[PDB]
Amino acid sequence: MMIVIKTAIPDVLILEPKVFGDERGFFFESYNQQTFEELIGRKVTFVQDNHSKSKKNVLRGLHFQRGENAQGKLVRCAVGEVFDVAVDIRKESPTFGQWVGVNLSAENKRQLWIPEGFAHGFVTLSEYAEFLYKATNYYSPSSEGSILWNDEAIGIEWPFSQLPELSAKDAAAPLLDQALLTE
Amino acid sequence: MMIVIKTAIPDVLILEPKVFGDERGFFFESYNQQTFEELIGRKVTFVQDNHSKSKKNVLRGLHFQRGENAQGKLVRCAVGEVFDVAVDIRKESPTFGQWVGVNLSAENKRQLWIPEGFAHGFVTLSEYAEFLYKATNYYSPSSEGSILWNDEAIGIEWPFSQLPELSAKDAAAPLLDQALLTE
Repeated sequence: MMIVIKTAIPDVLILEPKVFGDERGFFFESYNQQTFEELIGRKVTFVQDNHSKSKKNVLRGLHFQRGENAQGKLVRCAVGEVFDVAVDIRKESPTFGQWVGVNLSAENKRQLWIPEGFAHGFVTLSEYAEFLYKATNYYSPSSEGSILWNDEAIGIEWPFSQLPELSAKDAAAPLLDQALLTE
Repeated sequence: MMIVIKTAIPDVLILEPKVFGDERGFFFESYNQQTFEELIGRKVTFVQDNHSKSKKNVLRGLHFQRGENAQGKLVRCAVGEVFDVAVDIRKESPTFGQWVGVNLSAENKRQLWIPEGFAHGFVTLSEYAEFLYKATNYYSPSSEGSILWNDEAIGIEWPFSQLPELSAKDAAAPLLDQALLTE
């Protein structure tokens, strides 16, 4: 079964499959369309599944897509562990600029549902981590959007002390205010 | 580029996604609705994702669902390696009783598309293997059917050298001529 836990930000949900641990190994339903729509309360279609691998300390993110390319993301960690983050970037939201951080691992099986209107990011905590994520809309480069990981306005408390290994693109990400200029 | 390979049985396809990166840092699209639909030529919706873990030699299978609960399955291996099998069980099909076997591993990133009308099964080749599934219809206990792994009429050539480990339920599966292929 799956336990659904709300986070400090209402629309962001943690899903936790409680799994067997049998003799052959285990087996669980990681996603179920009818169930998920009933949980969220509205129709939701995932059109794209992605799978990525990263080394310890690689931080990916604070990504989002604008307007009609806005993507809802249901993510989890197939291998290792990451510290996942969701930032509410809806200017009209009571929780705008607020963030939620959750540890997702192959062991705990947690998932994080991040609706459209949020930016996402995560850091690899284990030697390597394999991240899976489903999206409500296709990734389209022309729509990309990013926010610097250590932006003070948001003030995420990242579990690490070292500087994260960032991609050239994420290291050059603008601060919250700039980032949302035309949004 | 992304490669789609046809097997000896027409409707069964092997998919090998476009991977960006190394053995130590990558990213790929494991499913894309519009692309898949164009490939298959008809509309297809996956309503359920499954995730399993199995020890070496655990063989799961020769499962299918009857009539309206018939499922199409897109499967891949996120961890380790398995030998995956699809058996055509459409009584009116020119390839009825025929099978296709493909090695799917975390490394090769191959996926097998198994349409409605086929039974499915696989054996774990690595110490452990984590298998991921996407189905076009929900599991249905009433509609489920199974076929014994070593059924002679089908005659699958299982790669393993050792006896497989089966769940009580699969060890008790009937032989093809006894399977309830239709509702």
